[PDB]
Amino acid sequence: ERVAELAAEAVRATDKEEVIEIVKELAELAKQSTDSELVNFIVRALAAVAIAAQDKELVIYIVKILAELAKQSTDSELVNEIVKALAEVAKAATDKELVKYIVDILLELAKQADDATLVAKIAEQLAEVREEAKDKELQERIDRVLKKLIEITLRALEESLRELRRILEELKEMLERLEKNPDKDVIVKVLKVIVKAIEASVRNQQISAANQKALALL
Amino acid sequence: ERVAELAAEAVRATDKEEVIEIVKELAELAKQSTDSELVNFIVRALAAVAIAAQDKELVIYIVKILAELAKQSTDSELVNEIVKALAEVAKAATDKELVKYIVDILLELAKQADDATLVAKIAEQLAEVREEAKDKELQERIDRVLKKLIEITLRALEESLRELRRILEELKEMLERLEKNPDKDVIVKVLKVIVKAIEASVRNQQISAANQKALALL
Amino acid sequence: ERVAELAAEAVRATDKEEVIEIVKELAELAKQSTDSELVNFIVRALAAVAIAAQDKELVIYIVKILAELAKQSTDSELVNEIVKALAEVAKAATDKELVKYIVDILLELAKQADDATLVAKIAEQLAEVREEAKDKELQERIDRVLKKLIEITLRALEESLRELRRILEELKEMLERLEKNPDKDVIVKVLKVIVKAIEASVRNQQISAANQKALALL
Repeated sequence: ERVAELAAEAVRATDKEEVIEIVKELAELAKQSTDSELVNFIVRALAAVAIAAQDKELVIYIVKILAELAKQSTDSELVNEIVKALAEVAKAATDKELVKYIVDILLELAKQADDATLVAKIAEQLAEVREEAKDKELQERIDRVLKKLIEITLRALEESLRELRRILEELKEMLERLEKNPDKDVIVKVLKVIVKAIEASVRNQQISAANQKALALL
Repeated sequence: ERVAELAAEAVRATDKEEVIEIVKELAELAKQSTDSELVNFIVRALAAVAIAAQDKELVIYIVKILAELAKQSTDSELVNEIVKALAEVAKAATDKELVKYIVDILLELAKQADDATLVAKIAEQLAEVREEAKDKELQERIDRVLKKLIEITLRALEESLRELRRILEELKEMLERLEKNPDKDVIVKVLKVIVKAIEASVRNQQISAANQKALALL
Repeated sequence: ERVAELAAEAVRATDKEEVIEIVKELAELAKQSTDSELVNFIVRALAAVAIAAQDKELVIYIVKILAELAKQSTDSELVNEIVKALAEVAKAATDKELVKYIVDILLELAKQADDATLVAKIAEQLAEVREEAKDKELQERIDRVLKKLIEITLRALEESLRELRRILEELKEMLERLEKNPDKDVIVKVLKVIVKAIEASVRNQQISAANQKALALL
């Protein structure tokens, strides 16, 4: 495909202006494209271009593009692979300020993400960066961001409990209606609220587990 | 009101004997008073008296009074505001031994508190003290108390699980009764136990989340 | 009994060859024995023999035997007491390499154990060893194993959530069957799945709590 040929042109890497032209329309092709498999191949190729080559302006522009794809995307599987791409670029970086900018980008991605499971995966990639990072001050900056991500999952767990106590209260009031009249219609109504309580409880335990994972990564 | 006029007399702070007379009947007015809003204004005013002025005997007596109000109180919202008052007095303290006594008081408040959510809020105020405390040995004493509070929430989470497994067993035995006879009365009985299981599960997840918060504060 | 007389022969401890003969058939008596109370007395006596006496070959053989009993045993209460026996031998050890071998054995016991609650108890005994161990490098090895045990409970919590989301989906599809026909038979079928969802939720909260305990032990 044209995307496959455009990836072959990036292998040459003759000039920075050439690469900038490629990564431009590679981002435009990734935008407004439904196939996530295609976007994932574009994401891995763009990350390889940023991992290789030189110039921070090229790497920053690739990082900005990858972040933009994650902001627009509603697929957590694609945003995760983008986060993994940003983590791999930071691991193979010779400038502390470059990884500082990438980590702060991943921090902003987690603030926007509604899924607490995604904040846990961002915290895992940030923990993997810190393991191989060496050099303190940089690692201490990672731990500061990791503690910010744990604060995100904590607030998300608080909202999930409040939603769980509210549905629980509706369940106690719907059970209050059942005591007065033991009709069939009141039973299936309590059954619906019980299912809604189970679903809200499962969601709360998923966000609870994502918080515990972020705690272990610290 | 007389409480408002008594707070104005404390603004003068001419003599320690004057202040002791004020904080005495301010504590007596707070005791046997139903309005928590009034007690909260008394608590904030007493904390401002302890934050200002001098002499540890005055501050210790104010701390003892605030602790006594929290022991008697059954309102977690009021006990929390009292804990926040004890934390603010400790943050603006020039004697390490004074904050050591205040922290050990907050530790004793958490041991008495039945609510694991309150132990988490006490751990948050203790964590806020340690952040601005500086000077090691003091911070290491805070972390020792913080680990004691985590042990409190762990034991509370164990009791909640045992209560959850017991209700679960009643649910499995009540479901065992339903298989024999699928009557209406046996259905609404299982429905009652399911609601009791949901309620016990929600309580267990609240105490679980309070434990995770105490873990993050460490 | 012969086991009680064999324990009396170990009190003498005249020769290493004598003790090796005793601990041999003490292990053979413990194997293929249904009474756990008897095995527990054999386990405590063998641990006292390893805690006392000398020679690592004797202690290693006793440790191997205790580990073998835990691998075969399906009783978590017995495996726990065996883990406590391995922890007590390591606490009263004058060779760092001996406790390193015992800790790595306890690590292998936790990998085999299906119960996440048992991995939490192994982590508690490993935490107790580190508290009294002194000498860094050894403690850092304990923390590395403790972080491995937390990874075990995390993966166990992930499997429990996936099992919980699957049963939840069956619950949502069984509730989908109830909307079409509000028969009695479809109600008791949803009631069965609700009970299975409650049971799976309780199991997930037990493994969740075991993970939080391992986090606090770190």
